[PDB]
Amino acid sequence: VEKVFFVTSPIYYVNAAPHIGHVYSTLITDVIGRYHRVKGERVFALTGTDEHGQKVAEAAKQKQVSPYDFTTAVAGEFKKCFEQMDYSIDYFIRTTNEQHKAVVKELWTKLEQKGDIYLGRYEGWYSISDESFLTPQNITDGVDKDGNPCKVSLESGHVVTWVSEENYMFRLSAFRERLLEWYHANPGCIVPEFRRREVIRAVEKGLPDLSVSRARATLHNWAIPVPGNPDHCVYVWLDALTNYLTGSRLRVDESGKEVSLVDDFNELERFPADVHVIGKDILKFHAIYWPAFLLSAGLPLPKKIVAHGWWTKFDPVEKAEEFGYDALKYFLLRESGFSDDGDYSDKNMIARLNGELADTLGNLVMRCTSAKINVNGEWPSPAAYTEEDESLIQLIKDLPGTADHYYLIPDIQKAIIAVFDVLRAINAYVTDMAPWKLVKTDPERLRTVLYITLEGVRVTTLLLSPILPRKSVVIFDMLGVPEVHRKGIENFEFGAVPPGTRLGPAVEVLFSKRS
Ligand code: MET
Repeated sequence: VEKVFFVTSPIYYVNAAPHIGHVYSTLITDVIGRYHRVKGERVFALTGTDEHGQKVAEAAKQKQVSPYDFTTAVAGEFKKCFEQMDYSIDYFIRTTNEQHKAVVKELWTKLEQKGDIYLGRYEGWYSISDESFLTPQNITDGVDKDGNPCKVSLESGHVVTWVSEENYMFRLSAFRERLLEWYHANPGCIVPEFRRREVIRAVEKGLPDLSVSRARATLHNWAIPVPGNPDHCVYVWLDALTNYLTGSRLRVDESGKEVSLVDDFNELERFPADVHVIGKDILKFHAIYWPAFLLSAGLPLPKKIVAHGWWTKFDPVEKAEEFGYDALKYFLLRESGFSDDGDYSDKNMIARLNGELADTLGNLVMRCTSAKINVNGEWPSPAAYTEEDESLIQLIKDLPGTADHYYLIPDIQKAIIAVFDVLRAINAYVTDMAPWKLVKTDPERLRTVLYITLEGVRVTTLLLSPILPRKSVVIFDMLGVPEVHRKGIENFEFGAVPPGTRLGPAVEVLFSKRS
């Protein structure tokens, strides 16, 4: 199928202000989106806020404001944050939106008509902070915000409470075999692989039915009513997960306001998601519940769920103002793969800013554009190639395919490492050929050295443009790369910018080192 590449972040609870967690998740969503745009594909990237439920209403009660005022305010803080971080998200969704609620009711009704929702009881533990049902084996002893003796979640260490309610139940138990078929048939559907193994183990152990409504009193009436039963409200997670479906059905104008909700998801060619970006703490909701609902409704399943090492639930805008926006994005994407084992100190931030961005990339951009070395201020025409020239060229030609596979996994840290390996190689080659000497001794040779250098800088910069969107534009301007050559798989190929291309005007640092 030729469809719109549909990439999502989770929608974030509005009990608290935006923070690094949310910023991180949306950054990954943004980068994936950007990579596919650079590739030349149609892209719809989605982010947003999760505004209903017990947790949000209780956060609004603490602040002595109405849930409507509170959620609207906090949503605005998330919107301002994501504008400031310089993302390129196509739409920001809110679960308070009327069109979203329509879709929730449609979906609810569909599940009901298939006999997959019945009236039942849930008697068990529940974390209000995670909005998660827990069995007794996922709880242990602990303390609260004061220090009294209570029970807590093994998942998250938040306080749990016993709940005994008549609830609408979804027949999740009936989807165990079909979920297991899905996991085995599509062995890259959950990334990384060890989290895929976690999910499969859990589903193999057995699946209880899932409570999908709560009594309206318990939610402080801050929730979507169940169709044809106003004493019950729809479970915040069914309401939340459905944002992806809603998003896939909203037509959106040139300034990002929703204007129309289509009946059939196929009209916009977005659903199902190609990638759901999530934190590790919401894996079960996305890999177990969400597909079970979709199977029940006869809707298509997402292709990939990528679960990163961070939790979903250190001020980024402050650090971006201190070290640069692109540099901060580079650091977060480079420093952490799929575990929490990463060093986010100012020491390490500066180490990578100076080491990799300034000395490796920045230096190299200045070398191939400086008037000392590139005297004609143009892309020269190469002479014949030595075997050492060819070895570097081979690396540059192989890089797009290698990075493409990493971005598609998706493993953004590995994509960056691949590019920088080539950058290190190019630097080694330059040091070796010493082109500063060649301006005097051997002009014919310098043409070849300089051309290869420029073209390596271009190709690496193209593949880095989803990570450093602003700086990539600065680099391409210095190199004098025409706009048409700054995207499209065509321009991943070696030799795309012809010799004779004039460099851009000089002024002037790309990344400046710090103490
Ligand atoms: C369907 S994604 C919902 C994520 C949840 N609101 C959270 O903050 O973790």
